[PDB]
Amino acid sequence: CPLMVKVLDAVRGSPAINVAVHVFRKAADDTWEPFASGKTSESGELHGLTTEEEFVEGIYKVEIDTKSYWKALGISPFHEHAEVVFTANDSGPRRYTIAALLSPYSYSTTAVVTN
Amino acid sequence: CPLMVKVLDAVRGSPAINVAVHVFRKAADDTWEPFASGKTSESGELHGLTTEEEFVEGIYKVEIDTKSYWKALGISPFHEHAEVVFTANDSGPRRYTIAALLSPYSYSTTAVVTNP
Amino acid sequence: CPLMVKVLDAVRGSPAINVAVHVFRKAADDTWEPFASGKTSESGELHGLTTEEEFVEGIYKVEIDTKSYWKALGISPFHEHAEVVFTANDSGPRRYTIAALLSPYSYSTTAVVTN
Amino acid sequence: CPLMVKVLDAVRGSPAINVAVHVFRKAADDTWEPFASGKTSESGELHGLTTEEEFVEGIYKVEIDTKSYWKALGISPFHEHAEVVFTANDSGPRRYTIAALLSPYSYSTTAVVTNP
Repeated sequence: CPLMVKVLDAVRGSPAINVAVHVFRKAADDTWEPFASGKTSESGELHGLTTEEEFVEGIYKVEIDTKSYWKALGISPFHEHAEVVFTANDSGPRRYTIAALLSPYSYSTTAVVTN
Repeated sequence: CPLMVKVLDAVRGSPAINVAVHVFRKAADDTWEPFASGKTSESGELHGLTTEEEFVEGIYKVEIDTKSYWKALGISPFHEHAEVVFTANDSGPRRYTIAALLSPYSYSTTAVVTNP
Repeated sequence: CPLMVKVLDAVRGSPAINVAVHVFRKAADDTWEPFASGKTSESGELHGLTTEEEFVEGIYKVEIDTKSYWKALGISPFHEHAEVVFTANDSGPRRYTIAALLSPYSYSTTAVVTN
Repeated sequence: CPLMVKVLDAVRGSPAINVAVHVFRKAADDTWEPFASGKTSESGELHGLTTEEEFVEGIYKVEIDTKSYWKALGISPFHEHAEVVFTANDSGPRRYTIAALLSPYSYSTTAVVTNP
């Protein structure tokens, strides 16, 4: 589990369930190439995105499809998606958790990088 | 200018208007003494809380009444009020802006501190 | 586990470890009375604060001693503590997690209330 | 006035000054076309990005170069840049303020949208 994503809903105070998440890796020609994807669980978590073998150093983008989440709940959103762009560095610790807290016109994100 | 409060609404994408804000100062007997209060303008801002002379050093609590705000908007909130507790002016006068961003089950607050 | 607290550090991207947390309940004379307390674990979590028996409806305050956390790391903080004040309502779901994300001059908090 | 960006620093309690901001607009071929760019002032604000005439409807991305900011300050950051993607002006012109609050391993962004 080198990479995990956790998504929370600030309107209802709950995990954000069945949210699509796409991860991309920056290629040498500076295009974004698909890397991993999935949908959040009942707990707002998405596990099993990648393996240690596949998750090499580089620049990654995590796109969380927030507009589809809100629209389906009957709530008008502002963003198309939430995006988190970061460099994976082997020097530091080994497990990355990208967390996002969603509101219709705002979001917060953090990374927790542990060993 | 010594103390400003600015409140935004993350559900509607707007200033949070007519929000009640109370400021307290910790007294020597460790109780919270009322200091100043006001309600936010149409821009989500509250100025005129205090003057430099009245705003002495100590421990201040800024209580923003988020629950009344969300109830007026027709939305069920979790928190009773967002609170921000800080020591002010302990190395001389500063200008403080306390900003809050509100959602029904969450808030985010920051401070900008400047030296006149 | 009706009440859990989780604290994260936005400067280092890590759990906030050994942070003191005090919980109070509003008494009938509108004073705050001590209810529970503890220190966050290596994972930034504080479990076992209360039992279902003790955690009745009412107004609660969670005080997280952030100033002591930062000062010990050699980083100058703004707040005395982070405070979260909320009503526990039996109507809604049964487990409350209060999460806080700390920075030296800012913090974010959310509640996740699940069944 | 149609597009403003405002950036704050949660480590120092200050505006984030001289932060580079790039705006892109999604083209018909689904690539991101440069639209406007600037750097934040001493108040953490960036105005003058566009005019009402130039700011047509579509999908915009506001990329705030947080990594250069933290590196200048001497602090190790996680993110490459904070990104905010949104559809603008699809029901006529609006005024958008995009605010971001930065920490080394986290950021929080909101929007205030007003109808002139």
